[PDB]
Amino acid sequence: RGPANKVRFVTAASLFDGHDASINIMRRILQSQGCEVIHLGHNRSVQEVVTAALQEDVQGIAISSYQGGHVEYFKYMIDLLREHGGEHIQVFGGGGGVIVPDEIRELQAYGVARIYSPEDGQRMGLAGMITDMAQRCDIDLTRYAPTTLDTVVAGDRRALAQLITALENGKADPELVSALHAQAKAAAVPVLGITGTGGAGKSSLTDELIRRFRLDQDDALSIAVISIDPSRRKSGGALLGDRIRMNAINHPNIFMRSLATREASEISQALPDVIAACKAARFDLVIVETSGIGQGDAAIVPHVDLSLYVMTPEFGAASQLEKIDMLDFADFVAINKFDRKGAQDAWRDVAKQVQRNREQWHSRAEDMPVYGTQASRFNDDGVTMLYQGLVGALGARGMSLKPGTLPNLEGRISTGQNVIVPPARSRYLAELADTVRAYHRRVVAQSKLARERQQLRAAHDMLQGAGHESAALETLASERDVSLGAVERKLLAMWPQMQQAYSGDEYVRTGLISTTLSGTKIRKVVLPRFEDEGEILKWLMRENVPGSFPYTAGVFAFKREGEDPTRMFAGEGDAFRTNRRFKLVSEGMEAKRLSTAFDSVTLYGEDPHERPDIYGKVGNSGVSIATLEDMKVLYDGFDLTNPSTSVSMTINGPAPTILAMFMNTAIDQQIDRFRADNGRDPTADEEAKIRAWVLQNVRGTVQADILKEDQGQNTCIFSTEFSLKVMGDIQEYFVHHQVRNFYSVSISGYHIAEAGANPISQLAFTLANGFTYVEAYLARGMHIDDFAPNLSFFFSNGMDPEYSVLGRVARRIWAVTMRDKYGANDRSQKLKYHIQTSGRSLHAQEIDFNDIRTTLQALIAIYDNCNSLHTNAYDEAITTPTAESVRRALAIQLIINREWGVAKCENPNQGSFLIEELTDLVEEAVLQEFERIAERGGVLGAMETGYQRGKIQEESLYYEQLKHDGTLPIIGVNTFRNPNGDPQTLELARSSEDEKQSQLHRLTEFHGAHQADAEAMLARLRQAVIDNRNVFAVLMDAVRVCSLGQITHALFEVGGQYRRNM
Amino acid sequence: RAYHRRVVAQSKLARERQQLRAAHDMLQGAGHESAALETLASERDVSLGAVERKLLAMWPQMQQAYSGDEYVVKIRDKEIRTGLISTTLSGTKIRKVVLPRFEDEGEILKWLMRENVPGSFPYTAGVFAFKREGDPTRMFAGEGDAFRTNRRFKLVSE
Amino acid sequence: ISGYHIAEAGANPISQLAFTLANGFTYVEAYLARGMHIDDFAPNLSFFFSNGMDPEYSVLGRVARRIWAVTMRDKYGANDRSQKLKYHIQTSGRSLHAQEIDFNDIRTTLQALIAIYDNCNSLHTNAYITTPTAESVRRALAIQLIINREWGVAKCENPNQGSFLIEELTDLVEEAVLQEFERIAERGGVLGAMETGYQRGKIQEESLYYEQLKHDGTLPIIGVNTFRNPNG
Ligand code: B12
Ligand SMILES: CC(C)C(=O)SCCNC(=O)CCNC(=O)[C@H](O)C(C)(C)COP(=O)(O)OP(=O)(O)OC[C@H]1O[C@@H](n2cnc3c(N)ncnc32)[C@H](O)[C@@H]1OP(=O)(O)O
Ligand SMILES: Nc1nc2c(ncn2[C@@H]2O[C@H](COP(=O)(O)OP(=O)(O)O)[C@@H](O)[C@H]2O)c(=O)[nH]1
Ligand SMILES: C[C@H]1O[C@@H](n2cnc3c(N)ncnc32)[C@H](O)[C@@H]1O
Ligand SMILES: [Mg+2]
Ligand SMILES: [Mg+2]
Repeated sequence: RGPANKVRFVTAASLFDGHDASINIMRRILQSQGCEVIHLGHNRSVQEVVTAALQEDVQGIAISSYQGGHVEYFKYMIDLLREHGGEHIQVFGGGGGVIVPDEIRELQAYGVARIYSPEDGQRMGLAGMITDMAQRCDIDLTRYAPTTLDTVVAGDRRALAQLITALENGKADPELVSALHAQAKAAAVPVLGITGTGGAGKSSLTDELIRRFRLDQDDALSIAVISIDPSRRKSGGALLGDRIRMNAINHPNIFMRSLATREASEISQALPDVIAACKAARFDLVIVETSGIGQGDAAIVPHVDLSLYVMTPEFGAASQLEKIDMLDFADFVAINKFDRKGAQDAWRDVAKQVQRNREQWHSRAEDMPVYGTQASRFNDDGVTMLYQGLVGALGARGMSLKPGTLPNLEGRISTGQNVIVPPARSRYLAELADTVRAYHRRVVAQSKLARERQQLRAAHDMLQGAGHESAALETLASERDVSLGAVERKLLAMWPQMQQAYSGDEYVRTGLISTTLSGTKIRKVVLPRFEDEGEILKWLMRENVPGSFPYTAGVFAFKREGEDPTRMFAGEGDAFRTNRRFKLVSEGMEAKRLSTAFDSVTLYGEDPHERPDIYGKVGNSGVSIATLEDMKVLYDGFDLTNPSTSVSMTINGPAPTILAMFMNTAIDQQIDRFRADNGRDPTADEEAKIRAWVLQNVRGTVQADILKEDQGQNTCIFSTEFSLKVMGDIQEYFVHHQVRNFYSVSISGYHIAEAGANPISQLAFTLANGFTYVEAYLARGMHIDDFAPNLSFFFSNGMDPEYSVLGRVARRIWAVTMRDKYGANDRSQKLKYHIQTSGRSLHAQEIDFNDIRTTLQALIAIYDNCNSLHTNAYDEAITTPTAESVRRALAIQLIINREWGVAKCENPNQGSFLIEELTDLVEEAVLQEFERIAERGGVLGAMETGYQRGKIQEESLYYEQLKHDGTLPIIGVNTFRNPNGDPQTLELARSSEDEKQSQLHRLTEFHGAHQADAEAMLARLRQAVIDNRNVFAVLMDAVRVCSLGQITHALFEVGGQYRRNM
Repeated sequence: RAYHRRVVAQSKLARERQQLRAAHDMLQGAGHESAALETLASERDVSLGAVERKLLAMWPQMQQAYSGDEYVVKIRDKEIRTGLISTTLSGTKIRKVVLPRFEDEGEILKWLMRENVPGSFPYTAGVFAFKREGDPTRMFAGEGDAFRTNRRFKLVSE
Repeated sequence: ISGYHIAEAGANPISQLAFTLANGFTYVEAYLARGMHIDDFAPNLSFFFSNGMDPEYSVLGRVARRIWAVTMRDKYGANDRSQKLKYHIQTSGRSLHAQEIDFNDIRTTLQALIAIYDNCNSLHTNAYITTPTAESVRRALAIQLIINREWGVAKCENPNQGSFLIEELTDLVEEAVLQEFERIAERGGVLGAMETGYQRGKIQEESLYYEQLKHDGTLPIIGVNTFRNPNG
């Protein structure tokens, strides 16, 4: 048995917070214990969460806040709840080590029920927390329900929400119920039913339709939304996952309640009561979404005034439509996901079927209420067409509405002709798998030939040394000279010459020898001493020396002389403070390698504001950058156009906007440098030469990997498709201006890993995402050798064995595929990547132990010849690195690179039986995962089903189940605890109050400066999206007169918002 | 230095021996039957030492041992089974002792003589077959008179 | 037979390993010349080495094992138990410094790692100056626990084997040790060399050379001669 009452929760992550890994495994335990969970997903303001909890009438709220600003956040929520009749709703929180003990006691004293620390998780266990959390919220909310309809009819939306909880639980008085239906009948409001197959897009299409209603009627309509999702009878509760897709329901005139079927039927047993309740609440329209219905299911029809059947082009044979009961009753049919293959033919089958069912032979098949929609697409003309149709039908059915402001267009089918990856190339990942496996098959065969060839000629020389000469052997040998390929033959031929190269003290110049205190010569690159030419060729093909195909041991011959791979992530407070931290890290280093971390506000493209939702997060967890002037200040004193200076900005959603700021900054620096070296402004021609030169030589990297946002980090603000569109615009801009030093995208999986994915999943997903971009650009008309060298990677290094060979595997898979499959050049076959030590592998308990783990992870990174390395501080679980903390992190790299003896060799991994076996295993495991994604429609197709997110969250749970368990030993956490129990007072990296006020004053000053050109520039930006030009090209001008928030919100009106994917 | 000189010489012999018999099998597969090769091969069977010959002979049997999930070896009248596999969170089988995948019997013998598996001469990779599981941290104590040092001994070792 | 002090005094890994094996073989010859049997005292012989940052330390243990096993078998004709050299490795104390004491846990980790990789029989870990506090000894004890229990590569018991670097280093260090044997032999054996103070002299020579390059800025020591504390 589950809880005593019908226990409901609202779960979400705090505002501008992408950390869902924590909250996701909580709503899973909640659901399994028998709770209905209305999951809102990541990035939710207080105003959002409270509104939801109030409309759903829940007993509890669970929020995860890892960005900081949690004190202000929860206080706001507690205040807002009490103010709007939700004092009895309990609030639970968690942020791991971010929420220090003092802040927990403060928040719990303020009103928060419980906030769970990592130490609480260890003591109570995963299920223990949720049990405690659920047992608290096990209360009957029907006592708060109104006894008369006076409140509800008046317009009280909170009373309505509570009346529904009474009606649903059947604790409403019979005389009240009949009185409700009596007024519901006289109410005469239209009830739109939206049903269809599972995952067809019912929720997404509903949200879009509501958006249409708002834009068309200037938000004058009062709409009630009743979404029903199927309930697992085993647990008792359900995962009501419809509200998470709704982005247009955030408005006082919109009300939404999530119902569980509670019958493992497609409608709640009290649905007619709930509908009637909304009708009596004087709503202009009631919309009802059902759960996944079968072919012969149509229970929504008798409860609504209009019914809409939603389907996808994938329905099998055309004869299947004769079995679908809903096609016989539906007033409107929407074929959503019209981007899928065979959408047009699907429409012609459905159209003809509806024509047959209505016996309208005297009508055209194209005139039937069958619409081809694409809800995923922003401002889809298809959806608008369906909307126009619904309006005409709702109008005749007594519903006053003003003459619309929307494009009253004609047609039944969407005209969205955009494609990221053509259906012809759908199985691209599978082909890549074949390519790699095919390469290895050749290595085996060519080795056997090279081996046999040597064995023969060896025996021939031994026979002649004894007397008996047999030319019969030579015939078989010469036979295998031709059997060997041209490339393979030259490999073995250059082998003795190759050995003589790496033998001496120099490489004709580069030194090969570093001598120890003992007087031992440590060769930078150690060559094998095989006699078998089979082993030589096998080695040369599978793992050649660093700087030779397939670049397994590194893409470069020898490691950089002065520029170490070190690149420390940094960001705190305003641009002024971070500019200090940059100078701290890069102090005493000729090569300035910066890595910038932005605050949660900037990461979501928002300007700093006074509201406690946002204000408390400004300057925390990263530098607050809102204007070009902030960006300039951030890198002041750093010559961005200097060859030995590279800047790595970690930004995803607003990445194009931030990149435009950086580019403008690098340009303006050289304009200032010229104005100083000449004492005059450069002419229009001089400036044009300077501006163009900057773009070509500017060295750095912008993350921007949107594919990983949907899957891992959740920093996607615009719609996925729009983000990918603009990301391409950036790469096109780079090509035109010959930006050959900047990396347009750091294809990452670190985030995917930190979410919980094991090294195999991380590596596979990341390479898959990378290959997706390749296919995307290839289908977009760019030469493979034009964008491939601009592709950067990012990985995580944890404690798992596979991490030791993660980099070398990624290099080989890339090199082989780029050569054989895509036929690209050498620069393209070379995969360069950044490795950051695993942050989740570090804990809040016994923080001194983390330096041990971060050392081991940093070691295998350097051993495997990484291109760039970040080291995590010991206080990783609690705060952004302190001045003392970042030095310990920076010392780990310095000690390994300078002091550590084995490190004096640049290929110590090579030869190792374990490394070579692990390399082969991990590689094949990755290839198999490629095939799993390929049979799900590619990366995009898998994302459509939430395959990656599902697999990540599953592995996250599996790990976490073991961490608390004890099966997976974690020193200082689940074993070898402290007899004292010390996790004292540690220094924390929060932002100064003055710094917050500074950013606000700087912003309003910047705004006042370009107040004239502001609206005009933003208008140009939206026209760039409408006319479908290059967005980034406009951003290069936009960031000069517009703030980060202004640009983001302008793009929202034309590029839409990200639809969360659970 | 004398030992290593032998490793070089015995490897060359083991290598040549394989190369000959390999060529002999390839000639017979084409039709030509030249036993002149076999004479040079059998000549190197004697050239190889007794110990070296047995090393290569036990190599395929050695591989089958470290291949499975367990290590069966019967001492006295009973037996002592030991696990070879530790599985990662990803589901990867990490073998306790990883054997080389050489085809050249020259490299096999060279490896077996210079660096045999842990628990085999010359014990380069360790004197024991597999590491002990589980505590081995000694309890050091020594201060003041014999009474104080004793108490600490008794206290730590409680 | 210990070599902890010999290295700690300043001797590089080659000198340490060579002198220690030489001392060990001296005991063997000493006991043999009392008319004793080799299989009676050889299994009782224990060894004790230092693991520093130098490259040679990565293969110090495996070299000692092979040199012992080969000589005990071929030269002295002893049994299997005698050919097996068991040793304790303690992380270098000299390699840890008073400046920036938090850095020492990094060095002690790396040294503990190659010890375990090379399949040592017993390992001591050094704490991060002051008295051996119960907190400081826990950080030292955690280094071993983390590597043995959490670290992934450690799940394999011969990760060194196969490595081109390891096998080349093993051969080099071995021969370097053998050459040092010959230097001691032409000085009258270990006892004869001690008579001239050869070992002491050579240890002292290397201790000075190290201490020189350290001050010279030539041998980088993080937190000591480079990347020094900007506050203290
Ligand atoms: C994984 C992780 C990420 C992943 C997130 C993946 C995902 N999809 O969630 C990635 C790599 C994407 C990431 C990114 C960022 N992160 Co981060 N991340 C972490 C990390 C390593 C662990 C957090 C985690 O998920 N832990 C797993 C959970 C399950 O365990 P736990 O935290 O110990 O929680 C326990 C209890 O507290 C309890 N509990 C916790 N929450 C809840 C909730 C409920 C309802 C209940 C009942 C219980 C409960 O359950 C657990 C039981 O053991 C932490 C550091 C750390 N190790 O603590 C940094 C950390 C949280 N991140 C940090 C930052 C700054 C960021 C970035 C903003 C960096 C940047 N500037 O770009 C980005 C962007 C985030 C975004 N997109 O908005 C900082 C926070 C600094 C601060 N707030 O002062 C941290 C502390 C790292 C650091 N030291 O700098 N992050
Ligand atoms: C919120 C959290 C979770 C995060 O997401 S934190 C994210 C942190 N991310 C990062 O720090 C990403 C960092 N990565 C990068 O900057 C890039 O991916 C990068 C490729 C590693 C950049 O490395 P760089 O030091 O700039 O080296 P490169 O760009 O390759 O070198 C420039 C040129 O120098 C030359 N070069 C560089 N290195 C060498 C070597 N070793 N040999 C020879 N020549 C060399 C060469 O000519 C290079 O250009 P090509 O002719 O095109 O080959
Ligand atoms: N390819 C494509 N995917 C869509 C479209 N509309 C919605 N989706 C996706 O389909 C998934 C499920 O959507 P959802 O609204 O929850 O469907 P529901 O469960 O039936 O209500 C999500 O990943 C949506 O992004 C579309 O027009 N095309
Ligand atoms: C998400 C991961 O990024 C790193 N990280 C996050 N924020 C910062 C910051 N301000 N400074 C340095 N590193 C940071 C940590 O290692 C964390 O685990
Ligand atoms: Mg839905
Ligand atoms: Mg639904």
